[PDB]
Amino acid sequence: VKFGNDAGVKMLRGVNVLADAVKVTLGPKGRNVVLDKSFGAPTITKDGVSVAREIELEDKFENMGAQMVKEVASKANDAAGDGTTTATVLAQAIITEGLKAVAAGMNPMDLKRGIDKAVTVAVEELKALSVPCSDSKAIAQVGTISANSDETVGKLIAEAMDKVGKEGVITVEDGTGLQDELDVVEGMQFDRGYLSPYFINKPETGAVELESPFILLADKKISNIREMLPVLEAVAKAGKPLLIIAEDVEGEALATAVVNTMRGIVKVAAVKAPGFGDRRKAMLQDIATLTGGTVISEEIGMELEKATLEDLGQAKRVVINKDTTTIIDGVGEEAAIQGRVAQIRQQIEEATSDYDREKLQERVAKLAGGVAVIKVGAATEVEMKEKKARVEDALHATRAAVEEGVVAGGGVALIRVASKLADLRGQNEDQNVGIKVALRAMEAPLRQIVLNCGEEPSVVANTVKGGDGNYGYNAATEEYGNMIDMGILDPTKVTRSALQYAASVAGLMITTECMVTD
Amino acid sequence: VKFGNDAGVKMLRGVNVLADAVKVTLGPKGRNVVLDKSFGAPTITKDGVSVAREIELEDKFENMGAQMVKEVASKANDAAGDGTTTATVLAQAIITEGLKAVAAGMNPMDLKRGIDKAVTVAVEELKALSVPCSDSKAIAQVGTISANSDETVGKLIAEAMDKVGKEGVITVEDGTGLQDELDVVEGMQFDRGYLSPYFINKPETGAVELESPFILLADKKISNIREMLPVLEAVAKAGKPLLIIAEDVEGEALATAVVNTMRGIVKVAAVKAPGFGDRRKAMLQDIATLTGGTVISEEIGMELEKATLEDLGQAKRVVINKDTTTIIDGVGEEAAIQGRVAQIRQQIEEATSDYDREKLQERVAKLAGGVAVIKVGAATEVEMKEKKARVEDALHATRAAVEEGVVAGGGVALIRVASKLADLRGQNEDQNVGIKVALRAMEAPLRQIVLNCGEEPSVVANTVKGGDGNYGYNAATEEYGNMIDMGILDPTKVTRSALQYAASVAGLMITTECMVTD
Amino acid sequence: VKFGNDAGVKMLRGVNVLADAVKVTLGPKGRNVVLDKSFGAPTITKDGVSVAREIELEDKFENMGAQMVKEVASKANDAAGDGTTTATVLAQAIITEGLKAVAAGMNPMDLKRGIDKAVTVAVEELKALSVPCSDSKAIAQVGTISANSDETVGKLIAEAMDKVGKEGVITVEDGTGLQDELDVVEGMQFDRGYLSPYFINKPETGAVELESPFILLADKKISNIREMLPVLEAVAKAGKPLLIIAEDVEGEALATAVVNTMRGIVKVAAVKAPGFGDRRKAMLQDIATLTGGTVISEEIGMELEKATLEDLGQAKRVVINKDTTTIIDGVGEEAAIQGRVAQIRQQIEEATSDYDREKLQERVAKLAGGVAVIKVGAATEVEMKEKKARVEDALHATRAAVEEGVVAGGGVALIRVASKLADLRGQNEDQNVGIKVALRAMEAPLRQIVLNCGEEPSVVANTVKGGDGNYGYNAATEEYGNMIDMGILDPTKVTRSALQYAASVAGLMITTECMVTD
Amino acid sequence: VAGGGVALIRVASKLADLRGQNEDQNVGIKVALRAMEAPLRQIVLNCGEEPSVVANTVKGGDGNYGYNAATEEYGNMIDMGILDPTKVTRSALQYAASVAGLMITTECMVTD
Repeated sequence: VKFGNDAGVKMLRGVNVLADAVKVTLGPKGRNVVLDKSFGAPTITKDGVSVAREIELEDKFENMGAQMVKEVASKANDAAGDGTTTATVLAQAIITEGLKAVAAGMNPMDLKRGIDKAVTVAVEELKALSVPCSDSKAIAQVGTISANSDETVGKLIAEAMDKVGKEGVITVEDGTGLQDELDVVEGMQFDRGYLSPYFINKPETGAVELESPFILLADKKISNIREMLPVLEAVAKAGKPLLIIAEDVEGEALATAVVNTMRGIVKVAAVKAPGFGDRRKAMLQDIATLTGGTVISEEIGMELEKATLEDLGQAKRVVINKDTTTIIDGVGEEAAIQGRVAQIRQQIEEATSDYDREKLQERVAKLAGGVAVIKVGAATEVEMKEKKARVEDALHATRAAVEEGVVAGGGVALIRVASKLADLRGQNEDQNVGIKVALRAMEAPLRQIVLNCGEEPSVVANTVKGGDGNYGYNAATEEYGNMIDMGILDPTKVTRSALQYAASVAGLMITTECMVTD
Repeated sequence: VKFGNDAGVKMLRGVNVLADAVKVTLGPKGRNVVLDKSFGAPTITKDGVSVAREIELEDKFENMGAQMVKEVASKANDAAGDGTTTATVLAQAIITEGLKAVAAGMNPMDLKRGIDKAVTVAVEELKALSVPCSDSKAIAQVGTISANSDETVGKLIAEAMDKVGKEGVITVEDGTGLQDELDVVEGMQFDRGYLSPYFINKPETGAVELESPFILLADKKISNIREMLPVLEAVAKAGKPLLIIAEDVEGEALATAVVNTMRGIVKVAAVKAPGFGDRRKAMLQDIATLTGGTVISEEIGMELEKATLEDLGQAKRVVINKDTTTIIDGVGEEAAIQGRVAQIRQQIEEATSDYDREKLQERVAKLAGGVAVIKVGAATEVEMKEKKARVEDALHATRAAVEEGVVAGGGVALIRVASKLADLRGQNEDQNVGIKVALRAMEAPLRQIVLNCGEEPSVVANTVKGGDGNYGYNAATEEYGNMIDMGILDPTKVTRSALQYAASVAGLMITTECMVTD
Repeated sequence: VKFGNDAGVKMLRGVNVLADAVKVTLGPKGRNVVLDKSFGAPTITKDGVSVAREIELEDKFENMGAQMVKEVASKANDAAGDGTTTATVLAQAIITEGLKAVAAGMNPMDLKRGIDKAVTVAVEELKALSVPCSDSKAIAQVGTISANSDETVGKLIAEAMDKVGKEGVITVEDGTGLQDELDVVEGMQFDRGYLSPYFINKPETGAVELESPFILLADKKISNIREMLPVLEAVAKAGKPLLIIAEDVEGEALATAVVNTMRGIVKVAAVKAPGFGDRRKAMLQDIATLTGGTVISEEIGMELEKATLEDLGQAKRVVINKDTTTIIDGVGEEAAIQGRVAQIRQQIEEATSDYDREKLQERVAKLAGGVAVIKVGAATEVEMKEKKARVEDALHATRAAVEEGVVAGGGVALIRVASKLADLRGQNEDQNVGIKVALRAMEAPLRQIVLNCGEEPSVVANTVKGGDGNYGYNAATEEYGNMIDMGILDPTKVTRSALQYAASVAGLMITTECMVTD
Repeated sequence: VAGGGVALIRVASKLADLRGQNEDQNVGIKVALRAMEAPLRQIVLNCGEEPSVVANTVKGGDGNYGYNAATEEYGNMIDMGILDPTKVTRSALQYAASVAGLMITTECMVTD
């Protein structure tokens, strides 16, 4: 049990540890981090996440103060695809200068209230700075860059995206031959994480990517185983796977056982049904009709469961993880799966009025949309593997950018908008000195970036600062040019959910008064 | 968690340990190292690798800083056949004087950038200094020397190499009688390492050299166981082984268981299939036709696986290890194995155009090439064993030299080319003081070598330095003559992959900023 | 040698000691302080100065940080008559909350700049709140109260003050009989302190109050021784014373020687002559003509020286001290001393123009004004001594009040004006948070006062705060009435030089960066 | 010469491409140049503004143009009356490098 500042000196002591190590890889002249390992031969890396994943301090209080910056900043990548490292640098910036005021007496509730305001505005701003991304050429412009400028890749993402829309379930399946294959195949995909972390097939990633399973549906949930057982046985026979997808399976027994148981055997895956009430039920008979169903076992009354057985559904692959779950290849006689969509289509006709067409339009899109599977290609498995990596990566980036657009990268957007908010106020004083915290906070990424470069950070941040638009310092060549034009960018989503999470934790920490540990 | 220089004083403290002990055996007046052992009676050795294999320090940070120089410098021998010790001396040289600048403020990214440039050039240079090695007399000149000048041995390597080409799968099988036997026999050989380290039959080496096995193939992967178982048963019956050779077998269951388971018983091996897609598939039915196959089981649708058973393939011996895997004696009715090659031969005819003839020329070479087995000979098993050792050794050297040639040994090439680069520059200053690091770095091996001799190292390195060509100081007699003419040399590959790996680790270490350990 | 905050935690640690002990006597329910002494039997006191005089801490840095608040707050009483304790409470308030900002990053120069502004205004304010004090009844109203409401005393101060003006040299000579005597006698008085602290006859015071001396003057011064021686021787013768009054004798030788030487023886014174150039010279021949002079030997040319022676001047008494020196009874044949004034009077006539009449009007006022000696009276020497004490005291108070008037006491003026400055700003932000410091600083005396009472300080300071005029909380009876009407007051000079010195030290401390000690 | 610590950072920019007998000597030359930027960077630091931005600005603008820290404005330092004799700026640089010479080439220290 520790109170007030004495709690704060601990959260900070360990925040700087977490932040100082991961921020070290930030920038095009990012540095290496040597991470020892259980079975000899340290991994010399440069990936922000990986480094933080390995950060637990000896002190309880500091471990607490750091494990917080780690679960929230985690939610950055998780939703945007990127942002963990940046979220750790920004969380570090707000907490540091934010806690310093707290100690001078400023109302923590007010410091946070202002710290929260400059954000709602900043977001409004970087959204104004964004350059949309609709056209095939757009998706392509952004695709290539993320592929480190592999002209090919953009071209794939534009086809995938075209074959089944900008907001579709595109997949990155590894290769079989040289060429490079692409094909729109039967599938579903939804927001339901694996019931256990360990489910990782294995892967881890973080995905239970199972090959040829049996999806069981049951309404518910589942738881245980026995019853359932048977379934397983169946698955065983062979186929183986096994797959359990039922109501909160739971576981007790179954888951746890389954887871543990587982380892061995078977594978397984589961997973759970999506939504609830009649919703999760129908979607289960949908997923059912998709994967072969029969089953709904559971359913319721009717129932169935165982018774129816055995029955079930099959599917070629599933790729679960916390947050999502992708049914890659249905087996339901297409036509059958067709009559489902059409049935709903008609239902809409008899869907009276008020909103139920939303779900009746949203739930047909999954059946009547399918997956769009990409089969990367090359010559050597070696050469084949890096491309897969590259693609899988870039596809994520494009889905991000497609939504909220693309802001000036290199850490320019944040220091571009936080200058437009130079004369922003709140309910009172403490709140303005809170607002002023978050602005100087947003200058954190660049100053780091340029620091890894070796040039002095107050001169670039000073220059980049006073020159409206996406004008910035391309640290990759160390030249002050139009950042978007020089192709040095990143989606708006990531720069947003970077700033959004940085100030979330930081809010919770400044207004914390007591810490209980063993 | 340690940062900056405080991380550097640790990596260095333990690099010097690793380097100082192994570099002690360097030179024709190399010294002994007494290595204690688990079950009494210390091994008094003089082999660079063996000594380093036994180097782990009490301090975590230093252990990290040393285990790095050990996994990369490992890749020297691994690819070139030699270079570990030299890579440890050179890695020590670059890291030492490279880190010293870092501390004076020089941009690490730039120190490394220059440190990387003087290399791309040096390689261009020692490749110009090389004396090719095609003719039987050549292979012989180099063969003998590596056999410590056993006129016989060269003569074997030239026959082996002639019987099935300079780039063929030659083998060093132990003897049966006095004479000395040689015979081109049915076989394959490829770049696929054993799925587990422990696979070492046982051886170780580091090779699972199995006698009379059954190779199972399967597409795938595988894973577981149961379914497967048966196968184983067968193987047982016886044969035984058992042998599993399938897609990433894974483982859961198967592987682981197977591985553990284984031881016891048976053996097984595995091991895994080579390449991917239709590639790994065909090669599996090839290897199949080679070893008897039938199998592809797995395959786817167809497937087978277982148924166828049981079926399988047989083979007299396999000699797996990380990186490679040698099928020494097929059993497929030769003629059958013949119709395979011819089939592919014809396929090429219907192979449209664009590159697929490459693999269709590369994949026939393995079937239609066979192994070339050498049966060393002598009188006493004692006398018989040393020759085997000697040969097995020299055959490696010749395969090396055959490719990139043979540069002046005795540590002359490196100090011969790094003098031609006396007026080499980069993007900026820090980069030149980085370039100057790598040049004085390349004078490391000799200065050591001569030091073990007992004469002063600044006088020989000064002399050898200012006298173009392969002129050097033959430390074996301590006379300054034409090093290539005095027969004191080593392949270009090894001197290259010695310098290439020395600066790889050293790059990663200078630009490292944080170290995380328990 | 200590830097920054580490210097600040020390100045503060010892400021709180000094302040916390003396502020303990503040209020009509002030507490006792037990001060041990060299020769047994601790003095149980309640006088702010006396307590502080005995405050030196074990730590050098803190002793420094406290000895500062002691020499400046000393200048309060010294010029106003009162203010040391208040100056210590206020200096404590500004330094405490002033240093806290410094640590949060606020510009110290700016914190002080605002901290200095709210003062220039406050003074403007409490000067508006003052009720003048001219009439005999006024001087009387204020005289009595300071005599703890001894109706007699006021009546004396009004006579003294009338006999030779509000700004005259009144003296508090001890008694001879019962009655009570008063008489305007030959004298001078001026701003020249004793050349050595030790000069203290024884016373111490701190006054060398000599009985029947010889004042020597020589130009112147013185130285040585020788030459011267013678013267011585013368013275021786016786016257023785022996008395030396020459140019910086121374011483070588013378012174030383013377011273040483012374012781033983014678016485011586011285003491020294006043002013300079022809000024100090003339005044010496004046003082000369006053005390008998003859001498100026021384013167121248012329021258013278021685031458012238043997000759000299005589005088009944002198009362020297740092800052002043009072010639109580001349001996120059009055008429002689008359012809001096008249001579100057005429000189003015031939005094051309431009300012020299100022001194010619100011220097005749001392000769042609004389002293106004008060001979306190009673029955028992005991009863006689306390009155002397009481008078000597009250006479000081009246001379204070006569000048800048009388503000609402009880700590109301400060919290009355610092509320009128609720919407006062400066060059920037840091300066306003500096201004806000000094305002909440001015609420320090009362909150203490009421605290000694035992009632809660945020409720009275809250009430007294929101009710314009001299309305306050008469803590002597704990009732909220018109403070001036309830007779609970104190001169404007003291409340001013309390606030003026509190922020002087506090300015110097906030902008201090280094402390050097042994 | 231009005061405010401008002269030193004004001339040490004109010597940006100055060399000697060898390398070590240039990295010695480069020491003394970045050395001459010491007074200002301090001065501005006491002010509270960032020292790499003013030294960067004052640096790239020929003449007695500088940053009058007394009002924090970048104007002609001699014209703004913020100066100091050449003798002092000279014997400041002359003595700074005298001791510094003696210390760098010192190898042993004997004391009680």
